[PDB]
Amino acid sequence: MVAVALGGLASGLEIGESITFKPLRVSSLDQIYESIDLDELNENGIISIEFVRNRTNTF
Amino acid sequence: TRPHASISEKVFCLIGQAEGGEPNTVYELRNYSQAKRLFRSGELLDAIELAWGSNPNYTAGRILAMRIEDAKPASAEIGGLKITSKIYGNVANNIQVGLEKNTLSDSLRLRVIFQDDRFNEVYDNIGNIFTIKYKGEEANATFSVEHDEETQKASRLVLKVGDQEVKSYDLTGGAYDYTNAIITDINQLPDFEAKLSPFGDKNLESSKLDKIENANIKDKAVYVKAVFGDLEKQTAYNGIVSFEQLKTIEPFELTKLKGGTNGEPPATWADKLDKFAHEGGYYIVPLSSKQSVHAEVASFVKERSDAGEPMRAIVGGGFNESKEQLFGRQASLSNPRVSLVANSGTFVMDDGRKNHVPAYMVAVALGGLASGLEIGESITFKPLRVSSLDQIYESIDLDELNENGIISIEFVRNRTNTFFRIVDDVTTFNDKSDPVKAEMAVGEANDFLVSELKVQLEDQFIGTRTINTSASIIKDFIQSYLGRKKRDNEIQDFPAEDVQVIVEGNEARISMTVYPIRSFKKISVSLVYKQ
Amino acid sequence: QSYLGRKKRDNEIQDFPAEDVQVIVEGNEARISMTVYPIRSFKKISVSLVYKQ
Amino acid sequence: TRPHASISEKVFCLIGQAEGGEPNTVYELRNYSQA
Amino acid sequence: ERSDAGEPMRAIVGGGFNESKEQLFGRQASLSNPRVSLVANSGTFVMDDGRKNHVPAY
Repeated sequence: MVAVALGGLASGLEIGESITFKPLRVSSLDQIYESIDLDELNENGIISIEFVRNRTNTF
Repeated sequence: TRPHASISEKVFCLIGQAEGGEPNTVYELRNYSQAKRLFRSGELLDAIELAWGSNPNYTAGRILAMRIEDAKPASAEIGGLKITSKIYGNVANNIQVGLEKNTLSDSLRLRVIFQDDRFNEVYDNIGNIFTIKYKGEEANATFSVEHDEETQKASRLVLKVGDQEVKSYDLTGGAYDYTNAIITDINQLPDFEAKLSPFGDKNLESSKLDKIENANIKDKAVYVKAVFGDLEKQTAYNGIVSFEQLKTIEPFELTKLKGGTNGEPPATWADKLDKFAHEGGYYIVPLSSKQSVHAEVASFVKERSDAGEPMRAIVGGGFNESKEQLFGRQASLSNPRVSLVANSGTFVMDDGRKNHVPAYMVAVALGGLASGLEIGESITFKPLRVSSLDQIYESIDLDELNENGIISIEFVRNRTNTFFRIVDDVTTFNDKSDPVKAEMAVGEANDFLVSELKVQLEDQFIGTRTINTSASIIKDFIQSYLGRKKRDNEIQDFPAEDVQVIVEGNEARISMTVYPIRSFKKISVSLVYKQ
Repeated sequence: QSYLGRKKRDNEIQDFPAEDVQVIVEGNEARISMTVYPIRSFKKISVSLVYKQ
Repeated sequence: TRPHASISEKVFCLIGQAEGGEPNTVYELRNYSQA
Repeated sequence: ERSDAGEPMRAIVGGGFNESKEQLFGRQASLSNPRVSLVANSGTFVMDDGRKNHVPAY
């Protein structure tokens, strides 16, 4: 269903506009992965999601 | 009378031996009434109120706390019910629960007792959902309720005059999901009547009715009971205790719950301390004592910062630990993002009791103060509001501690007043040549500024619109950002002309200079008398 | 070349060689080869912040 | 996290006793971090 | 019927004299549709008649 959400986002983007760094609007992610883990996933061609807590906001 | 009247961005973390509430789960705190509701006793309850009572002016913001224990709830299996306490720990054993029968109403009665809270409640008229009565002139009339023997859910309610069924209410599912439809339809029959129980809108799901057969109606208003569903209705969202049905429910004597446990002291902290890895706290102080805690916390903080999450820890060694011990702890703790507090003392507290306070709890107080300061504002010379300090140290001793990177507290008796002020915010990192590492406030400002610059660069450029975003544009964006920060006085000054960007392919390598806010620390006066 | 010019005007492509399109036709068949430069995305930045004074 | 953010025409020659890098090969320099 | 016909209307009702909760619940169950408000209490009105009226919940 996260892949469903990603497909709903990508279909809404402009043609040729990337989902790269776009917001996902997921509530909480059962995430094991940190920076090196994200590198391992992405280098293998596996899309990964990163939680970012900004100074005053979360996305 | 339902409508009535009755009568800081730097989030801070605490972890240690709390003696109340479910452990292994992070709690977000805003007021100590919430703390007493959950953390009944132990060092965490003191630590929270100390953080919010840290300073006359400053205070900690929302606190993230976890009880680190292997506690479990007291529980009992008796009658047809399994009884579990909501409280976690040894205290849960004091809870006593018992079922009785109210003979006047042919219904169950429940009582729960917990003397520590002075909590004592009775629940009454349990069961007795609705009555059925009959008025036809035939000799007799009866009803029956039957279950599905596998799920024990009610499947039919049947009304029988004499030997034969007049009508049956199919409770497996449909128009009769709720009992009120059954009441209305029984009332629709000319020869039958039904009336809801006067004791509240019981209004139970009809699948939770109980097995009854051949109850004679003509001379009696006979109650359908449905005791377990009424128990759930009256107690599911209430009380200290919860119930689960294994069997038949029957009265049992008032019984203590058993098995309430706190668990052993934990041998390791990583698998529980790592739960803070996304809670968003900046400062953390462990209430526990052992050096293994300091090592694991330092490793955790270092991993988080290497993962891009800024964190810093404040620590303090025991009671009256001389300089020789403190130096060994410092040598075992010399990485940055850990601050060592030398002193221990006493806190006047709202408990009335004068607490005897270890240096760990002094470090708690210092973390509560620092989280309340402005971003980049130093704890240097700020009041601590400690009552009395078990202090060996004088001026040269303070120099020895501070030069070693060990935070020290000095008692100062002014001409007419007394206060305790902390001399400096030096971190445990020894080498003073780089104040980002040596000094905590500079590091905090660096972490926040860097994180903001990271985010703004992400939004502006790692949106990946084009490679044509040449180096000069990146230079302009940098200079505008530093200009804004100078306008905000978040930085003292930056070279306008000495920012350079080189871009090749998808990569831009950037170098910049910033002048940090230069603090002013020392004064010496040579007073001379003449004439 | 007119099609690629239109697409450059629409910014659907970054650029194409104007002079390096070739066509060979024989009978009913035309074999065509062309080059197009895709939109080059920009992905990484590294900052070396230095404090002084 | 591979895509991420982390934190004059008169060309001039120098030759002499440097104490680093492979010798006997010319290097073209642009910034002293490279040096 | 009026509201289904597009005309907004609401009624206010109140049961008798000193009707206990058991009676009122039965009246409520017989009157549970919206646009009807049930008043529980009855009392007395000082009035310009001079007579103290004994006042039903109606």
